[PDB]
Amino acid sequence: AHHHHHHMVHITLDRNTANSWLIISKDRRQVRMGDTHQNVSDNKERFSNYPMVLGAQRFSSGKMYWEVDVTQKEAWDLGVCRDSVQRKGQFSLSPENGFWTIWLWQDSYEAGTSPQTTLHIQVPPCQIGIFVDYEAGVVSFYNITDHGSLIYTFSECVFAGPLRPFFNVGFNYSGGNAAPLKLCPL
Amino acid sequence: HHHHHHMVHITLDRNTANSWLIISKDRRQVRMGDTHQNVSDNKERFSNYPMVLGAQRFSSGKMYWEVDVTQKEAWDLGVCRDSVQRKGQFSLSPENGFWTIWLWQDSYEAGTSPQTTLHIQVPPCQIGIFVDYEAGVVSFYNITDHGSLIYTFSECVFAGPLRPFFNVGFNYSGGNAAPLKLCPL
Repeated sequence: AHHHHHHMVHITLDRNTANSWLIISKDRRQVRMGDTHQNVSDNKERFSNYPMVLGAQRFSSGKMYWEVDVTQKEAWDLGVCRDSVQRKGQFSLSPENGFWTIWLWQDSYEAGTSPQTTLHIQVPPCQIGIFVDYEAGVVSFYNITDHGSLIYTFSECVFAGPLRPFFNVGFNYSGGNAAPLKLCPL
Repeated sequence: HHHHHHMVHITLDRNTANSWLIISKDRRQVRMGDTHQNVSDNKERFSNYPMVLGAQRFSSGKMYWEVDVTQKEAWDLGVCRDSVQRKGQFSLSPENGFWTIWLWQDSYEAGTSPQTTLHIQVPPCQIGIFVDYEAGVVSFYNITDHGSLIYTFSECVFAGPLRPFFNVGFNYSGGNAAPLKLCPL
C-alpha cells in the first residue's frame, strides 16, 4: 500500500494530442477507440500511428498521483512521458524515447524498460495508480484492485523537461478491447 | 491442390515496405526490425503497419505462390489492388481492395467485412495463395496439410492490377520476430 493519495491530481485529456480515431467524453475524463477518422484539424502535437492521447496537465516539479480504470480491457499502455516525445510515425515506448510506462499485451503485464520487463501480477488490475515524483526521478505504478500493491517503479528517470500523463487505449483486432480508459473520480 | 502449374516467382518491392522492415538481399524474405531502415519516404510506402507488396502486378491469368509462416504468432497474407491506400489507418476488406486471411491471437480469420472465422485443423507452416483474375477468385491453401483448402473469395471485383500482399505484424510480445519467406519454386 502507499501514501501517495494526498498528492492526487485531477487529470483531463488533451484533445489536441489525441489520435484522430479517438472518442473522448465531454468532461475529457474518458477515452475509447472509435470506428472512423473523426474530423479533427492537423497539428504537430497529435499522435498519428497509435490510439494515444496525453493529459492536458504539464509537470515540471512536485509529486503527482492519478488513477486509471482499465476494466474489461485486453490491451493498453499507461504512464507518463516527456512533452518532447515524438508524435508522428512509428516509435517504441522506452525511457530513451521519453516514456515511463507499463502495459497489458496478450495476457502479459510488462514494464516499458528496453527491452521490456515482464511483471508477475497475481490479481489482474481493474484500476491502476500512477505516481510521479519529479525531483526524485521516480515513476511508480500500483494495483488499486489488489491492496494498492506495487506493480513497478522506474528510478533515476531522466525527465529532461515537462512531463505529461500518457495513455494508449489500444486497437481492437480481436473485438475484445472496446472498453474505454477512464480517469477515476477522486 | 491443382494450382502448382501456375506458380510465379514473387519478389518483394522495397519501395512499398514499411520503413522498419528488413528485406533480404534476394527480396524473398522479410522481418520486422527494431529501428527505421534508412529508406526514404514515398507515396507507395505503407506507413502504419508492417506491410509490403510483391513487385509483380497482375491484370489477367492464373497465379500461385507460397509463403512460409513457420513459428509466427501473427501475420496477414493475400492479394490487393495496386490502388489500395498506403497511408493512415484502414481495415483489410474487399471494399478496401484486399483479399486476405490472417493469424491474430491464436485465431485464423478471413478478411471479410465483418471477419469470417476459418476452420483450420493443422496450423499452417506454409500457405499457398491462388488468384484467377478472369474468374474473380482468390483461394488459400494449407500446404502443411497436403494443400487443403482454407478459404475462397469469389465474385471478386478486382477493378484493376493486383499485387501480392504481406504483413509481418508488429512484434510487441517478443514472440513474433519470425520472417515471412517466399518459398522456393
